[PDB]
Amino acid sequence: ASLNWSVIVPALVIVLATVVWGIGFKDSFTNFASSALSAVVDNLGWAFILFGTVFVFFIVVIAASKFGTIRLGRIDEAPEFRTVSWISMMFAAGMGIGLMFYGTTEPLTFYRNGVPGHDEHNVGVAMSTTMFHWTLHPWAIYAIVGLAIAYSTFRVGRKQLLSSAFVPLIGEKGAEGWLGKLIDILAIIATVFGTACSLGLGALQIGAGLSAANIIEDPSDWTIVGIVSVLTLAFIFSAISGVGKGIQYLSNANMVLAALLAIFVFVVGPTVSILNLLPGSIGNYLSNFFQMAGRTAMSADGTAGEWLGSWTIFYWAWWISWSPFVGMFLARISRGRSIREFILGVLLVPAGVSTVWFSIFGGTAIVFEQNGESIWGDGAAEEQLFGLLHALPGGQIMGIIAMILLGTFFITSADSASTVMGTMSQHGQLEANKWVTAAWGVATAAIGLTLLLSGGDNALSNLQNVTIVAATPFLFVVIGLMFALVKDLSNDVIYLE
Amino acid sequence: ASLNWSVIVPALVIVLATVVWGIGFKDSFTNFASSALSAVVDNLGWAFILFGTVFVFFIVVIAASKFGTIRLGRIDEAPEFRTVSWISMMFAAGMGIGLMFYGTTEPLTFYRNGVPGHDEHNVGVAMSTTMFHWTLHPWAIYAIVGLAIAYSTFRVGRKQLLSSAFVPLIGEKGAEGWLGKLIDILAIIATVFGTACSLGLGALQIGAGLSAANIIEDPSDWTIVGIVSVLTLAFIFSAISGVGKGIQYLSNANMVLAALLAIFVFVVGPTVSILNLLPGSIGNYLSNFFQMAGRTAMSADGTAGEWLGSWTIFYWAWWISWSPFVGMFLARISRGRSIREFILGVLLVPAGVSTVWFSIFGGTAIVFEQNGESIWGDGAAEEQLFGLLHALPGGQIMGIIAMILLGTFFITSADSASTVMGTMSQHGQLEANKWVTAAWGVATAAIGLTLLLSGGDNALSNLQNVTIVAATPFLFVVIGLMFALVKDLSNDVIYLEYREQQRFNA
Amino acid sequence: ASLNWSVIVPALVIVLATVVWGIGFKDSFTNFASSALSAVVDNLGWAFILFGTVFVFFIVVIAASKFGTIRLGRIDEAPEFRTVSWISMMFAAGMGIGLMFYGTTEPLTFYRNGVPGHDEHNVGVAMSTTMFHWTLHPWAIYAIVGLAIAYSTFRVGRKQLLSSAFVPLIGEKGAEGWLGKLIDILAIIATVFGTACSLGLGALQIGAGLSAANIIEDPSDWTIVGIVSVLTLAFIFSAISGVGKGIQYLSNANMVLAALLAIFVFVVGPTVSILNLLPGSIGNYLSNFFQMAGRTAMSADGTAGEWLGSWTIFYWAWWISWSPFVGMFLARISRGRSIREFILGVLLVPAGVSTVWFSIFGGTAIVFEQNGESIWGDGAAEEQLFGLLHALPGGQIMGIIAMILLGTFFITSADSASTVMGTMSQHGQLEANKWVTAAWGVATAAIGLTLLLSGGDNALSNLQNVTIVAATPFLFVVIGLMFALVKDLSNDVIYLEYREQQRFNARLARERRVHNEHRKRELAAKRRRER
Ligand SMILES: CCCCCCCCCCCCCCCCCC(=O)O[C@@H](COC(=O)CCCCCCCCCCCCCCC)COP(=O)(O)OC[C@H](O)CO
Ligand SMILES: CCCCCCCCCCCCCCCCCC(=O)O[C@@H](COC(=O)CCCCCCCCCCCCCCC)COP(=O)(O)OC[C@H](O)CO
Ligand SMILES: CCCCCCCCCCCCCCCCCC(=O)O[C@@H](COC(=O)CCCCCCCCCCCCCCC)COP(=O)(O)OC[C@H](O)CO
Ligand SMILES: CCCCCCCCCCCCCCCCCC(=O)O[C@@H](COC(=O)CCCCCCCCCCCCCCC)COP(=O)(O)OC[C@H](O)CO
Ligand SMILES: CCCCCCCCCCCCCCCCCC(=O)O[C@@H](COC(=O)CCCCCCCCCCCCCCC)COP(=O)(O)OC[C@H](O)CO
Ligand SMILES: CCCCCCCCCCCCCCCCCC(=O)O[C@@H](COC(=O)CCCCCCCCCCCCCCC)COP(=O)(O)OC[C@H](O)CO
Ligand SMILES: CCCCCCCCCCCCCCCCCC(=O)O[C@@H](COC(=O)CCCCCCCCCCCCCCC)COP(=O)(O)OC[C@H](O)CO
Ligand SMILES: CCCCCCCCCCCCCCCCCC(=O)O[C@@H](COC(=O)CCCCCCCCCCCCCCC)COP(=O)(O)OC[C@H](O)CO
Ligand SMILES: OC[C@H]1O[C@H](O[C@H]2[C@H](O)[C@@H](O)[C@H](OCCCCCC3CCCCC3)O[C@@H]2CO)[C@H](O)[C@@H](O)[C@@H]1O
Ligand SMILES: [Cl-]
Ligand SMILES: [Cl-]
Ligand SMILES: [Cl-]
Ligand SMILES: [Cl-]
Ligand SMILES: [Cl-]
Repeated sequence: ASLNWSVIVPALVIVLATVVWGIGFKDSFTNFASSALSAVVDNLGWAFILFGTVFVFFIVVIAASKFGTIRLGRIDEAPEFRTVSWISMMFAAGMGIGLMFYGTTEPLTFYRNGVPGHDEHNVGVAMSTTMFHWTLHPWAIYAIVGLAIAYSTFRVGRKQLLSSAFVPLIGEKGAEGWLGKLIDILAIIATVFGTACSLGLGALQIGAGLSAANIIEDPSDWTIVGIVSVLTLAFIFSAISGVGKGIQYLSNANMVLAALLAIFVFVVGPTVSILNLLPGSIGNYLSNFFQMAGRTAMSADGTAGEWLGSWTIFYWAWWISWSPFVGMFLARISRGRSIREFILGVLLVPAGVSTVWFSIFGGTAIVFEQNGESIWGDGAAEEQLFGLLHALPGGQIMGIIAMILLGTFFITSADSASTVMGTMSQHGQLEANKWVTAAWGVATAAIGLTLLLSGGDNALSNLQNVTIVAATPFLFVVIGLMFALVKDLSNDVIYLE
Repeated sequence: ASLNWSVIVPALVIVLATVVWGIGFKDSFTNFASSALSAVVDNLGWAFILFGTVFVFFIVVIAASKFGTIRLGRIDEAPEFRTVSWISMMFAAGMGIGLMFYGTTEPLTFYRNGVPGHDEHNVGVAMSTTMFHWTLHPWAIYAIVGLAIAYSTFRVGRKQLLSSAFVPLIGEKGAEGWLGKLIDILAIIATVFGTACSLGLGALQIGAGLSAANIIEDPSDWTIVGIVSVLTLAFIFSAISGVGKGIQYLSNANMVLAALLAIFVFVVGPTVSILNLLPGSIGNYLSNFFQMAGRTAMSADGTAGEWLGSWTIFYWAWWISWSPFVGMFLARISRGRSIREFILGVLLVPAGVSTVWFSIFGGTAIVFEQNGESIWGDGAAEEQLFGLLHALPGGQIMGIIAMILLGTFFITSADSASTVMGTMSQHGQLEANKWVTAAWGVATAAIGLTLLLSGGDNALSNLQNVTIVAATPFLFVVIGLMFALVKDLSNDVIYLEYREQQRFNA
Repeated sequence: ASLNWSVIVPALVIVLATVVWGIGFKDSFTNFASSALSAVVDNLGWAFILFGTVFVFFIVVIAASKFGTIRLGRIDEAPEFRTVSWISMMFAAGMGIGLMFYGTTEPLTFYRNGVPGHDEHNVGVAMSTTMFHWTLHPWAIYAIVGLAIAYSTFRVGRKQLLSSAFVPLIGEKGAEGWLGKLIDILAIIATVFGTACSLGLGALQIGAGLSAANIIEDPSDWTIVGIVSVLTLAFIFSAISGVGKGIQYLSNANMVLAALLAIFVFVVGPTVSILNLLPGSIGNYLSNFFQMAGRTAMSADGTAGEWLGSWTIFYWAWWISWSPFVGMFLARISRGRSIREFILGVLLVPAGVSTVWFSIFGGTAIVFEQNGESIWGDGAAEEQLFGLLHALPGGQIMGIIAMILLGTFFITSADSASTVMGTMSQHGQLEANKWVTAAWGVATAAIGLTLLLSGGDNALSNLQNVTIVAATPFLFVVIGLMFALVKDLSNDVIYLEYREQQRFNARLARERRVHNEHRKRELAAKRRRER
């Protein structure tokens, strides 16, 4: 068994130490997450924001340049999968818990309260601000990490390790040293917290649906611990892959379920209004793109700092911490692809899905607010989806299917994250071990479950703050990854000819 | 000649079926017009607004691509005219009744009343919202229908028919079958209504111009029909005596008269303020482009849908319905041009016209408002050009001139458009029959009049509601054209030659 | 090479006359200046605004076009300076008295007062409206003139003269003719007034700065004169010892001082507020670029006119008149560069320095407003920097290196500008006469002085109105350059050969295709009904 302990030890130490400090000393850890938060959002907020937009310029430039004609693998190697399966796999890429949690909440919030530098009840700014958090910006980050890997791996022939994409800068000798193995630590850690966050929101939201439907009175810690345990244990099993039910038949299910949800709302809901929001969202997104990118704590006369720390800066941090996972995943399905094909696919396909989704769920929630039938309730994110569903014919049933799609996501995403996390802790092995995979998943579900307990009534608040913290170091890794990718792409063979 | 009665008849039925319904049962017609207008604007407005902007994106990307080097004709062919003569013909294409009618009215209305999403009395928004309706958007559609007809006619030797452009998707068999014919019929229907709308506006506007010159008490019904009838007959004269002699000669009048109005107002009006609106309009239009693109019934907190229906969605439908004609015209003058050079020319050249024309008329109207000398009057579009004219030295004369210009425009527009309808009904014959041509000119002017009459006090509202309803089926044609055109260009030999030299070397 | 007296005299007369009109009849000069301002802003205001943005597009299109592969010199000639030294000389270039004077004041002013079409206290608009006046728009102008001069001199091998750039429209006999000289004359007149503006600005600021350090409280003309005199003398004793030597070591102090000034206020002031304004500036700039570009006197319901002639248009005018100098400076340092390289550097680099400079100072000056610690004093630009500095731990010491800088900048600017004028009055001669250099230098300082004196209590308003009236003619020269520049690059050997190989290849391609097509028609004819 090839297990790089120099990276697995410090990684697992940070994880478990965070669990002790969380489950044991509630007040202590919940206070730490709130002051480190302010520390980062006030002193490094300008970096998350400035470079987040640089990632977008950089990535489409790389595509416009000659490096785009280059392929990922041997010279003039054909794509592994046929286009239609590459594209369809970038859908399950787009879909997920985040869109289940914020689909209704985010657009609804921005419409009601308004957004820094605009007044309340502005549909366009609501839709555009949402698109902004879920389209080009996150996937630019996913393309950077994904490319750096896919190139360092298929083309140049290195190990599928984040530290191997840093060779052009740190030398073949760095990746093997401590720095390369530090990169792999922060990679796994970021993935843990970035994934845990997802698991938290997932459980936090299902427990709410258990109350919406009256299967439960009101959720308690013993309920969230109940959900997380069933889903975690459901993961431990499926992690040790069987035959009949596989990780890629859950994606299929995820799809049909997600599709059933979306279609349902779309049809029974206000249809042409959702249709209006398609051009509506896109027009306004492009219209406000640079304004939104210019927003800082200095915006709206020194006022926007807090709104930022609860939305934009949270998402960026989250997107960063989640990059190793999504990046590696995007590499593993894009071998044989050209660098220009790869980027255009990453930036446009997932954006299609998120657009349609927020137009449906965000759209309906806003169409309710305009007709004096607010689904807002007591203003608790977790509840809002079920609020929207129960407001429509047959909405009773669809609320339960919603609970399942969430549980299957919990497990579907638990596998993917764990696998990659293992690959990164085994010197870059392709098919990781089912006993480290399952091990990482457990600690990932543990971390997540913790941030909900420590938080308590500020669980969502606590879930976010901690993410922004664990993602800060890795932010610079992704930044340097631009240079290491530029040096590599320059030292290529075709490009020299 | 070779008449395609299978096409002509179903197209001639609906038209006459409309004149009888409208001139026979005013109320039953106006009740259907206003009813359907609502179903289309409410259920399909998203479509006009989403694809209206997809068109602009599409046609620009096409030009940016390898397909751009291809030529509208045989390999390495070259243009028949100098590019200067090409530009001049596109300049003169940018003019017409629509500019006359809406040149003063539009940017004024937006300034007085304000625009959904904005405060009233906003100059930049008034102009940018106008540009939006009269530049890139309409010509992106003309370009799309032009490039399809040209590439089909000059690059592949198919008939100069719209259905021929759908060969890559429908096949040779299909383009001779029903689907192919349906496409040709919707083309002719869209052309007659989209043109009748032009003739209608013109008739209304000239009738209103008779009153401002005090040559009549009131634009009454037995006067509008008298205007249409006289101009219609003058079209017959110009039609039998060779359509060629008329169009080219009247265009001369058109450009001479038009140039006079424009320079008169430019020199006698607030010259400097008009000049400021040049970079003014361009800067704002670029600034607010995507903002305007994204506007729908959901915009402005869910309140903007009605404005949309009276403006944006109106124009889109109108540009769409007119596309077969102005596209066939764009093809017939653009052979041997490169696809890329063609796309840029069609977008930019007309834009400059509208841009200048609106800065002169709209800009002057706005300056009047600002200085407590509003020209708005009773708030009726047709009266407002004459409003602005009579507010100037010598304007009483120029008001007569603008009447003649509207008359010529009426005739050159019916000439041009009727020719294309000939071609579309004679299996793609370039020179139509002077009888099949004149036949269309009458049916068209008759529909123009049937729209005005059936309306009553709201002729304009009726003239816009029917146009939107009519143009609705053909919006989907133009959408599929995109898919058709890309399939063709992908099969083209020269471009297949470059992805052939890029798969070998690389 | 001989002095071109036919070009020298007419310029020196226009200048000397102005100095007379101003210092002789303060009340006849001020009037004409103020009446001509109106005439220009009202009638040509649209042209500055339209073409100011046209310049930006034009130069971006050139760089993107095939023209951008052409090298400014012999075919595949290597650059005189290395890539890293050239860039640095563009950093140092972008820093001037303009940055010192307006650095604090401009965004502060926009934040407090707002700009047409917006309300006060808009941080984004404050920063964006500033980027507009100090980034792409002026350096496009510079890039254009620099290119026309670099390509004309280094590639075609002509005289280093603006009249040369018009050879492809006017001819070698046109450039030697009256119009050609007229161009050079206007290029001189434009430069002296443009530099004079920068020199006046310097005096007003270094003057207010003596009264802020409480070193002088005799606020009068005998003091402003006392500054333009000492510094002018300093100019005459630097262009006499060797202008080529001073410009170097004198400039290297100009940067460390600028760097101490910058780093100081960045470290002591609201550091993470400033960092915040970096992406806040760039983003808001991109966001409002066209909205700003569309701002005319019909904007804000026919109201923006007044604000326009004090900010946007005065800057456009200022950048135009200063272009013969800046562009020539750029040409001379850019030899061996590709047109694209050059354009991409002239644009992107000075933008970096302006963006950071305005974030540090202007940003600091806005954070104070938000905290009720408002600087502004009596609302005077000339004082605001020193004001800002004083409210900082060290504002007294650093509020004096600012004094030095302004003087040092005064000298460096006068030296650089005077050289270009010499070359421009000596048939494109690189190293120009010593007494003819100091001559223009003195005369240029005389105008700046005059502008301030004829001005009175409103010295700026006068200093600006003139800079605008003296730039007007040269706006048409810069427009003409677009046409000249295109004619020239179109007849460049390397481009002609390229467009020639495109034809041959298409022709060659067509032969291969059309024949193969002929063969298939035969091969099909045999297989079918036949075989
Ligand atoms: C509204 C929605 C968003 C749309 C955003 C898209 C708009 C941007 C489009 C920009 C297209 C530019 C043209 C693309 C082709 C460029 C080809 C190119 O220059 O490649 C260079 C490579 O360029 C880069 O990778 C660096 C640039 C990356 C992007 C930086 C963006 C910074 C963003 C800051 C804000 C934006 C403004 C500044 C843009 C520069 C070549 O480098 P080299 O070979 O000289 O390097 C040798 C190496 O040093 C050897 O070791
Ligand atoms: C909604 C519209 C849908 C349209 C669907 C159209 C379907 C057909 C699209 C094309 C299919 C065939 C693709 C291959 C042929 C065309 C493309 C091609 O091969 O030509 C190249 C040439 O294309 C171009 O020159 C376009 C350059 C502009 C790209 C700018 C990047 C995007 C930034 C957007 C804003 C930028 C604005 C900057 C200035 C304001 C494109 O590659 P490249 O530009 O990445 O490479 C450059 C060089 O040739 C090879 O390295
Ligand atoms: C008015 C609206 C503005 C936004 C929308 C603009 C309209 C859309 C235009 C999109 C299509 C543009 C297509 C341009 C293709 C030009 C290609 C060409 O012919 O010249 C060369 C390509 O030209 C270039 O290299 C890029 C031009 C220089 C960089 C771009 C201009 C400077 C921009 C600086 C920023 C200033 C503007 C910022 C905001 C726009 C050929 O490419 P290459 O094979 O030499 O490229 C190799 C590459 O350099 C290395 O891989
Ligand atoms: C200040 C904002 C930025 C400026 C605006 C964007 C500027 C984009 C400039 C794009 C490059 C223009 C090059 C000019 C031609 C010089 C000679 C030349 O090099 O020819 C090339 C120039 O050819 C082009 O790239 C044509 C690009 C067409 C872009 C169309 C933009 C139209 C926008 C219209 C907007 C109208 C708005 C209305 C109000 C103004 C041919 O090569 P290619 O690039 O076609 O090759 C690519 C590929 O290998 C084969 O396709
Ligand atoms: C009508 C435009 C209104 C918008 C605002 C414009 C304000 C200025 C108007 C200037 C003319 C606008 C464009 C009018 C159509 C094109 C006119 C043109 O450019 O010349 C045409 C000739 O135009 C005319 O004879 C009638 C209109 C004349 C207006 C332009 C020429 C004016 C000549 C005197 C100008 C006086 C001032 C300058 C004197 C040097 C065509 O010449 P051609 O032989 O190349 O054309 C071949 C084509 O197939 C013919 O159909
Ligand atoms: C073809 C359609 C439009 C397309 C674009 C065409 C553009 C063609 C080029 C036009 C360039 C004109 C640039 C100068 C402005 C012209 C208008 C003008 O000068 O002011 C007008 C208006 O004049 C005024 O109201 C007063 C202006 C006073 C200007 C005084 C300037 C001289 C001041 C003396 C000192 C100058 C010192 C200069 C030192 C360099 C005078 O026009 P008008 O007399 O023909 O008509 C008057 C009005 O429209 C109707 O009665
Ligand atoms: C705007 C209102 C008044 C109208 C004024 C006139 C301007 C509008 C009309 C514009 C029509 C032409 C637009 C450009 C079309 C070029 C498209 C093209 O053909 O691609 C070529 C790209 O290359 C070029 O043709 C470039 C043009 C050659 C000269 C280059 C000049 C560049 C100058 C750029 C300055 C732009 C400044 C504007 C900025 C706002 C390569 O194909 P080709 O057919 O030219 O092949 C070459 C030859 O024909 C045989 O093969
Ligand atoms: C949103 C951006 C849109 C950009 C515009 C499209 C970009 C270009 C896309 C690439 C090429 C498009 C044209 C070809 C697409 C399909 C591939 C192809 O080559 O077409 C053939 C293969 O096409 C296909 O396999 C399926 C494509 C369907 C055919 C095209 C449909 C056009 C859609 C029009 C929508 C109008 C809606 C009307 C509703 C009443 C068609 O021949 P067929 O005999 O096989 O017929 C197709 C099928 O059997 C019919 O059932
Ligand atoms: O060569 C003729 C060929 O025609 C067939 O195509 C049919 C098939 O039904 C079908 O493949 C084809 O439609 C495919 C694309 C449909 C686009 C129709 C557009 C019409 C205009 C409005 C936009 C849409 O329509 C044709 C007519 O019904 C099939 O391609 C073959 O069976 C046959 O060989
Ligand atoms: Cl390759
Ligand atoms: Cl061809
Ligand atoms: Cl405005
Ligand atoms: Cl809105
Ligand atoms: Cl702001």
